[PDB]
Amino acid sequence: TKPIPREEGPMIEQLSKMFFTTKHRWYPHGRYHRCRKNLNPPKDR
RNA sequence: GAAAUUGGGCGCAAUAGAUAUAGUACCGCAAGGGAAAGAUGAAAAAUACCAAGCAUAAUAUAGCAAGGACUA
Ligand SMILES: [Mg+2]
Ligand SMILES: [Mg+2]
Ligand SMILES: [Mg+2]
Repeated sequence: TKPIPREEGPMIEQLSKMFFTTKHRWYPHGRYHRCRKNLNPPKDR
């Protein structure tokens, strides 16, 4: 063990590069898709 | 295909029922063809919720548009 040590375009590129994903999931989506979403989904465990 | 002979409504109710509110409007030189549509209430001397289409609310990679799903 080691001891404990003590704008839309550029913002979407910055998030892509930060979280190692592509750009597409940072663009929004329309109302038809925002309102189909279940905001009170079933929980378990 | 003979003859003798024998002896009111388990209706329609405005695309229905009349073409019919009218043989008018309209069309045709003419004969002739030929429509559509209305809905308050006792009194007008009392002025809701439902088709398609839209709007509230445009859109986000991929595709008979869904289905299996899924925390989404
Ligand atoms: Mg008639
Ligand atoms: Mg509708
Ligand atoms: Mg696919």
